[PDB]
Amino acid sequence: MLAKLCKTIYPLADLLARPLPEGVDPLKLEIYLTDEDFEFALDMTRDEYNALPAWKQVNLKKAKGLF
Repeated sequence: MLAKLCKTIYPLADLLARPLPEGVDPLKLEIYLTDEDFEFALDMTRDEYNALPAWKQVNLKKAKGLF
């Protein structure tokens, strides 16, 4: 568990507007959602936004209501 990092995404719904966990950071939701969640939450990818602008990428988050 220490040597390997288990990347687990939190249910977009449960966090998109529901008593979400803690691993889920509010300041930035795009860091805890996989392409699937990313696709339905931001319509982008962790590897897409990862390179795209920080504001433009955010521009979408607000559009969906994540950030």
